[PDB]
Amino acid sequence: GTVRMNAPVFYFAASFILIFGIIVIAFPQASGAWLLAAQNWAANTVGWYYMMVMTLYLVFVVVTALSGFGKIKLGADHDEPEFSYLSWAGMLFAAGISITLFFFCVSEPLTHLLQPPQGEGGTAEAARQGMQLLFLHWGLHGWGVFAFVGMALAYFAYRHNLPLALRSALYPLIGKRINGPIGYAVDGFGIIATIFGLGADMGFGVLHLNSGLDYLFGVPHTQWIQVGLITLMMGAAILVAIAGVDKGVRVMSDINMLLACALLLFVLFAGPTQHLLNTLVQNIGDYLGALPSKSFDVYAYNKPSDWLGGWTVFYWAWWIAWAPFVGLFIARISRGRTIREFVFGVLLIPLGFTLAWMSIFGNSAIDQVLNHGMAALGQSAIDDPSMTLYLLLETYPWSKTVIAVTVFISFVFFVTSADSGTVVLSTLSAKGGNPDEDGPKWLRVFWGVATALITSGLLFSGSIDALKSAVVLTSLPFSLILLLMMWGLHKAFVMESQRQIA
Amino acid sequence: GTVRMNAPVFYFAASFILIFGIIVIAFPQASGAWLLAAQNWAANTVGWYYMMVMTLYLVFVVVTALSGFGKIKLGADHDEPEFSYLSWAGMLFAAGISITLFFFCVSEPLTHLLQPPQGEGGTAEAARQGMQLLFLHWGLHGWGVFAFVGMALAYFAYRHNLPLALRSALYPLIGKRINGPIGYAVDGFGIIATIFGLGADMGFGVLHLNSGLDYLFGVPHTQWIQVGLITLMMGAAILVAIAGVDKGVRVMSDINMLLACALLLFVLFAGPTQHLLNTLVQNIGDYLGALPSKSFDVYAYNKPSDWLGGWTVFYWAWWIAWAPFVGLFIARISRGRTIREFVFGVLLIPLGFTLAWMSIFGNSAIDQVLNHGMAALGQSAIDDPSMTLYLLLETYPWSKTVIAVTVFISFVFFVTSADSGTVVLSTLSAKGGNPDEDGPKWLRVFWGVATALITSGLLFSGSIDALKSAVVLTSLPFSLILLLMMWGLHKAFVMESQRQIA
Amino acid sequence: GTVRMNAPVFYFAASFILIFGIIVIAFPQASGAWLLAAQNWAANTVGWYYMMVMTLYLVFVVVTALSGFGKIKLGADHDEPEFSYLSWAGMLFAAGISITLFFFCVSEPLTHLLQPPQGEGGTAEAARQGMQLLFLHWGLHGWGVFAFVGMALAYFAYRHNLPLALRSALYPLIGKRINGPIGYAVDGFGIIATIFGLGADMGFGVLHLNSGLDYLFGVPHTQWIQVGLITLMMGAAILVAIAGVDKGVRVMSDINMLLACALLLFVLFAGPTQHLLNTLVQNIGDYLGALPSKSFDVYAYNKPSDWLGGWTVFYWAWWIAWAPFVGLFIARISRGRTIREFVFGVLLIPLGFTLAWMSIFGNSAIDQVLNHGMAALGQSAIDDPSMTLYLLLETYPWSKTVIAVTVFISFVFFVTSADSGTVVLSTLSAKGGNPDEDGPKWLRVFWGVATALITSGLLFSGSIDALKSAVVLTSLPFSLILLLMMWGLHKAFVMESQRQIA
Ligand SMILES: C[N+](C)(C)CCO
Ligand SMILES: C[N+](C)(C)CCO
Ligand SMILES: C[N+](C)(C)CCO
Repeated sequence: GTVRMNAPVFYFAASFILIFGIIVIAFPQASGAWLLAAQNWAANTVGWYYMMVMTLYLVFVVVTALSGFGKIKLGADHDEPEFSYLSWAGMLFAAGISITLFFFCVSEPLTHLLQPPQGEGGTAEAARQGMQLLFLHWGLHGWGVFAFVGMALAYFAYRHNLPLALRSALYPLIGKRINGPIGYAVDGFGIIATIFGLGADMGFGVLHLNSGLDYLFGVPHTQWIQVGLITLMMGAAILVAIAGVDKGVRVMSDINMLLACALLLFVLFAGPTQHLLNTLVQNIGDYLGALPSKSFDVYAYNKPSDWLGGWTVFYWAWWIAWAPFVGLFIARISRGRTIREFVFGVLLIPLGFTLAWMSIFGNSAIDQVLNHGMAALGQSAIDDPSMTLYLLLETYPWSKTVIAVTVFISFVFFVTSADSGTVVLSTLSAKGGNPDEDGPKWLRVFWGVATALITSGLLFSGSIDALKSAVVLTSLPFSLILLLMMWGLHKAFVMESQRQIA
Repeated sequence: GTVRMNAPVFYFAASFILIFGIIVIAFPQASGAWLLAAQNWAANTVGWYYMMVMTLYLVFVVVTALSGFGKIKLGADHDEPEFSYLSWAGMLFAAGISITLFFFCVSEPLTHLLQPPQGEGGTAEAARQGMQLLFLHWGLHGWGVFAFVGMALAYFAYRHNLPLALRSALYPLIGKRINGPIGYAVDGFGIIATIFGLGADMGFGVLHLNSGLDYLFGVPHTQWIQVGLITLMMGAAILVAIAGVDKGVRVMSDINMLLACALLLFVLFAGPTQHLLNTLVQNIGDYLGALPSKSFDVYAYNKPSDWLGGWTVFYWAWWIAWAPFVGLFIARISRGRTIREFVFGVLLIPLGFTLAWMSIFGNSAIDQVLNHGMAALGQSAIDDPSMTLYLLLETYPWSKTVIAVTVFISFVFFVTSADSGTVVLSTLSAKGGNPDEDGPKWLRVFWGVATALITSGLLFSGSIDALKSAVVLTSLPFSLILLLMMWGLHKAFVMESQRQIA
Repeated sequence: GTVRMNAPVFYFAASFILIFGIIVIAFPQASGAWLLAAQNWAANTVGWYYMMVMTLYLVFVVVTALSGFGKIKLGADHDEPEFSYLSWAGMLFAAGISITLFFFCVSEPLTHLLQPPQGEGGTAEAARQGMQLLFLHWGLHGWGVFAFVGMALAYFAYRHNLPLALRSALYPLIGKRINGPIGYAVDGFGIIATIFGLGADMGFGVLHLNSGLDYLFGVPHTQWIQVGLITLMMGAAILVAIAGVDKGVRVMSDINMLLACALLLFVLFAGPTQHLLNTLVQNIGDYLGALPSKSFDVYAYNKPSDWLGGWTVFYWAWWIAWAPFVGLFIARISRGRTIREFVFGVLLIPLGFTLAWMSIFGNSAIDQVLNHGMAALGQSAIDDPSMTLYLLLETYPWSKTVIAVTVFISFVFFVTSADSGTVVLSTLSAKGGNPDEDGPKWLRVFWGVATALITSGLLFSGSIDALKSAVVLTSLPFSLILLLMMWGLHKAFVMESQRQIA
């Protein structure tokens, strides 16, 4: 009949989050020690497992699209797409990228130059290796799991007339038991990872936004200021989701996506243009040359440390935690397309903007720390990673206008990403109605207030190292579910191949 | 009618072996000098040729299986396989691996660390490079020639109704002349290589077995002890081949293959587990990253030496010499399968166990020579490579029980490999009867006593450097025959492509 | 009706060349400074663009031949080839290779050893890196653009019944407007690049030929001697083109192509044969291992210099400038073949001879500068690159006969390449008649005298650095036309794919 709540999933997913969020708020000092102890345990005990499973998804989705299965339509064999490609291409940006592109664009390459994982720092191979780790952390591996989840969700819904849910890919394995205890756990385990990923993103955004106001006006860094920042950021995203406007939203996304390109072009043409163009091509070459061996590097013959638990394993856990939300969002606007076209669009359209942004913005700061002798900019990336971007931007013409534009652009990016997150969260916990509409409207408020509570709890207990620990701990049970879904999809493809010739 | 002897092949193959084996036994001092002189000549004169031809086989078999020819059945287009995959897979282990997996697992990586082919020894890149040479010597190159010979033998026998012989792949080139002087030389040249490969394997096994008894009881290393060891090892394998039991044999193989995994798991869980898991993933990454360039490395710009004639060219000659026996064994249990399924089973099922064994066992010893300061273990790999495994195993709990189990497991491995070798040897020199049965039973005894004689002659004249020289010298005329067979197979595939469209 | 002149193309292409050629002859001192200033500007401003576009052509032609489009015939689906493969294979040599193979074979690897682009010179990694740059500069990248132009020209002429011209590949974009102002500029811009490439080749040939006569007889290096050398070289190639003989020409080509192999075998067997064979395999391995990363190397993190504008960007501009002449020559003898067969013949038949020549001749000189202490041979590659080959050849048996043979072979190579250039140049500026015949005979004389004038002007103003600058400056507007042609070909392939299933 009508849409409603799926109680076995809601209660399971909501009793974990609300119990975790109170222990961290009532005991901030005991929680920051245990989360710091678990982060060093994970890097040494389950570090190889993440590196092993992140490559399987990419190899699977590439081999599938290059083979003869890339001819299968994502609907019936005679229906057509519903969007202009232009409107398809632009809807991937709004959901994929967020405010954390401003937090890591300058301070992360300056950290790998002064403290490399192997070698001696401050030289010319440290820079070449740091701009390569930066391409690895934002490249094909991350966009390859989004495409996997999206393809698996669209295939079982538009060809087999099954619900749009994570458990439908287990149908070739257990049949009608996707409506029992086994299928409800798969759906409850996929909400916890999403909540923790969104919380980490929102916490990094609060930290980035608190420094711009300090630079411009003089607002202090206080615990009661961050509460108001969280309130503003989340109340501006709940009221856009419960208001039922999509024209103004998708029209405002595109405006922000043009201002982003204007800012990128200003930064490119107001600096060393030829140096930046040369380093762009150099970085592309280095990444493609070292890809097949950097996928398994764990620095096993060096002296033991905990570098891996804060940089690469964190990134693999973070992309896995964001996969359920972006996959179900891209599956809804891809009916009528073939597998090859879908995969090669998702892998290459949002990646070219991200890698260009990262290259230009990181090389602009490396060039000024190495060649112009600006050491207070590189020392800031270690003690205060939230102020490095403004220290770089204050060396440009009309510096107090570019910063005021950057603050606004960054706020709008976060709003247009959180607004789409709450809708998908309310859909993953509903049941019934038409298989093209979203869940009830009282669940968006609930799943927004829950994320606000989690973020508030995790920042006031350990800052940046607590978010990275919670994500790595909570993304573990969903990787095995992804492997099971891969098995089910492979088992469906063989019945496809037999049925086309028999 | 009935099976019988193929006299033109038997006399040609038996007059070379019996004449070679008496000269070495009657003149042990003059034979050890000439075999040592030939080993340094070969490494410099025909070293590039082996590296050039070993890559052709692998590229051929991979491109064939990835193309549209991978759809062709290895029988008629409507018959089905005869085995359970489980029993097909387990039968590849029994024939492929032997007792020499215990002789090289610990002492070879410890040799590449203290005496690298390029660089300075005892450091942390010497270990990373040695564990990469070890993966190259036991990886895809060796299992890629087995698959080539097996596919070529099954194709011409189950689709064109030709004999199961090495000369049938020359039919598209010379027609009915495979039953004349040209086809008999091709079959006689393939028995000599097999005999010398088996002799080298048996000699390394005698050396490995003589040290365990010294460690346990106190048996000396004497020339009259090795004669009794050879007698026991070969008399235990002739009586299993002339007795006509396959249930008890294939059932005892599987028992030994479970004890091997139990021993591997004990060694993994009784040591530094996390270090070993990390180094496993690191080794996989390093091998896959350096594969396309290490295929042609001959160290040509360095100072001249003879490193290549004892390590890499020896391994290429040894795999080529073992190809005729394993190919005809795997061709008999693969009727009804497609080319792609056969190739991707043979390349990946027996390789994962071998590479895991090598990685775990080599890293366990590198970790204890570098980090725990055990120099008498690394000095033993240079002066006495037969005692290094026991020196490593004596640092574990209950050390005198694990060694007594290892000795037994190693003896059973050799027996289940030699038993299958003699049957195929008696088949390669027979003619007539049904094309699913084996040759007469008086030829198994003959080809076993011949191998015993060759091994006895080669050990008492130069020990380990004489076996490596004889193999490299006697595997030269069979590589050209393999190239001719590749030409014939390519010429048959084009007549396949037309007939499917005309 | 009959063939005639295409005046809008002729006047456009002939007013640029004749105006450029007089300014350089009337002002030799002011022209050598501006051409030297432009060479350093280009290396820094448009260096990344050439590296970016040269890889697109290769990736396009490889992916096209490996896909299902490699089955399309280059004519009608039922006609057969017209040549014997033997006469097809041999006609690619005569047009592809020229006299500049003798100018760079010895002096270029000796320059990269003593002045590497990165590192320290005179050691054993400088040699390994120089023999790798030499393989990059004469390998797959250059032969991959020839195949692209040839395939694009044959496809639109033998399947769609369009003229054999460069503008026919713009038909899917603008239709009947290929016979107006847009199509005439595309054809006029393709003659200027060809003229400048031919001029550079002829200038290097004059320099190489002037030193052999100095060595043999004692002819000085004078400005009035080079005028006579140019007169002889070009008058011997106009009289072969206006005489109408192809049997004697294609028959004399094959004779020269046998003398070349005889000379290569003499040089291989009169020196260190085993060292040379080992280094050949080593070079193949190094090139294939470093190919996917050396395609984007611009040395961006090193100290700024102008190395790129004289070595790699010059080579990319030179191959692009030679593409229009060789593409239209190979398109005329390839009717009836499939795309895959054409591409894999062009990529692999002329490349194996070139890479073997380069390897043997460069390693013969590296081995004698490093190991035998011959420093006057390596100092000559810096101050006088035209005399290095004779200094190397004078250390062989019967040295005054090999040099007299080399001079003749080099002269005949240039003649058989220029003779075919003038015919294609007269065809690119004609219109009418049968689409299998060549243009009028008064245009061959014109386009030969024009090249002579350009060469005379560019050598008397800056020698070797002026040719390299003119080529890099004049090959810029044709790369964009090549991109447009790629777009048109892709747009035609999709109408192929739809029409085979509908
Ligand atoms: C926030 N992540 C980096 C995980 C994904 C961005 O789209
Ligand atoms: C003994 N070889 C290494 C040659 C083959 C093992 O299957
Ligand atoms: C002269 N180039 C090197 C440009 C081409 C030779 O065929």
